[PDB]
Amino acid sequence: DEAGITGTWYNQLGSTFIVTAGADGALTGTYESAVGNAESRYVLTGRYDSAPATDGSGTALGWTVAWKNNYRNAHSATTWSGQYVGGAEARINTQWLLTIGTTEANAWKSTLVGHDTFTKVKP
Amino acid sequence: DEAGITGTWYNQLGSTFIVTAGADGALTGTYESAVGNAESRYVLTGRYDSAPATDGSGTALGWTVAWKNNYRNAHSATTWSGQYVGGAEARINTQWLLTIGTTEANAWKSTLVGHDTFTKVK
Amino acid sequence: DEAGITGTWYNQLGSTFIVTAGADGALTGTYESAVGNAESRYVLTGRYDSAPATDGSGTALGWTVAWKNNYRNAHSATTWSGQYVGGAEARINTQWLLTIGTTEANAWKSTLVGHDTFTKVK
Amino acid sequence: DEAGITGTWYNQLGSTFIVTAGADGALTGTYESAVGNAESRYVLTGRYDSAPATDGSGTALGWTVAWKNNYRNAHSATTWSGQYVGGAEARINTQWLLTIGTTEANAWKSTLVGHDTFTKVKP
Repeated sequence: DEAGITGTWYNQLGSTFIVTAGADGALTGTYESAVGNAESRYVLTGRYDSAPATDGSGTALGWTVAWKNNYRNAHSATTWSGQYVGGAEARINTQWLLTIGTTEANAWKSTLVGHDTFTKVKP
Repeated sequence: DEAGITGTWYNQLGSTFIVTAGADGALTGTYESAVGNAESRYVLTGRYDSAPATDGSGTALGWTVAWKNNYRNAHSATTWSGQYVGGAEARINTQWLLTIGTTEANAWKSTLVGHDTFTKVK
Repeated sequence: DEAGITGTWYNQLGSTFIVTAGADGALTGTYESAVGNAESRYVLTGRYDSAPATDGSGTALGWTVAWKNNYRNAHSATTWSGQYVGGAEARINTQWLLTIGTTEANAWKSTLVGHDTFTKVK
Repeated sequence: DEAGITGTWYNQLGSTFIVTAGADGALTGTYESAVGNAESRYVLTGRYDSAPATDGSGTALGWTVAWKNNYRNAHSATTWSGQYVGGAEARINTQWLLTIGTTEANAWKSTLVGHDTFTKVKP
């Protein structure tokens, strides 16, 4: 699913995820958030299962964005963990954790959790 | 804190995280898991904030391991999201998500959540 | 929102959530899951914000089911944390944590995470 | 485990959880948070597995606090999901979700995630 995963994806917020899957399990590309303390594109890197099960299971993957580029530094990072489901209406279904750099005193409110669904159609 | 993050880290479960932090915000390295359908080292990649706040805040970072190597394939991937906190007893405090490739029917039970704390001494 | 929350709700999986919101902030009722190791209705209890904000914000709430009843015991419990959003197509949008009783050795794989959206129809 | 769970628990933050485990699987009591937009005690309700496994497994449980009492209203709720481990140093190991009421546009940033360990002794 290297070619299936490679492409331009959008989530339900209208964020843009441009990714290349390599033969070796690498994900590389750019992420542009339509919300939050974010402007323009950010580097992403991650991993996917390059030899997945043949039983109709999805392809396990994940990636990270640290929210620093030449325009903005939000002192935060998001990881997405999910699976690619090919076929009719290909979608990447994810859960994510967004951690913000905090003091020790504030560490209890440092991490947001959510869920993003990506498809190749911009909504 | 490129130097602060670069090196060898251990979690509460006896897993080993070996990481280099690049100047550009890259993380790259290897993870060895002491539990689950894992054996030997796995490639990790991630990102960190290479210019953090200067108010005592931690440094945000994250990484991914897909649980495939030359020996095993667990058809799953973990992401760690967290922050590095420097000082005499340096720590990386994380939460993680572990997704297993599932059918659409079983997707509701595809993702585990937990927390790992990494220190520079076991 | 006592009135808007009280009633029968359905999620995307086919599960049924039957709840009463008290004036005091209580949620009480029964949950019927369409998946997993579950049969018939389970007791649920939770709390909601009985005096929400009036700026168009949702109403925070949460509840717990322990997966024991007179048919099954799956030795597990789920909590849903979310918000009620009123209007034409009312919705309760939630994330959930499902913990299974484990030995200390298996506690890293004790907790699933997911998300459920509940509507008044389906 | 009714006797084991019933009582006062303290987390790493110094918050105080006072709970009664009913014979039927009910949890009722009060929560006082040492952090956040919290003052004094708040009602909690939850459930636990009242017929657990006898293989050395923990006892699954969960509870909810809505952060409104007579004194304050933070327009939020937390749920804790976890398990009770009995013994001389008994523990409740939890993960929690804290949801704040938001507009639909800000719903992506409505939910914090964390972990609390509760013991019988002040930390």
